[PDB]
Amino acid sequence: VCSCRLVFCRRTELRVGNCLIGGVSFTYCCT
Repeated sequence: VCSCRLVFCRRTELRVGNCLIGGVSFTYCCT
């Protein structure tokens, strides 16, 4: 399960990529 996060991935997640939403960049984090 994955989410776009504004700063860091949660401890239980790994960084899989990035998101771009409304001009703002996110880290894409998956459990």
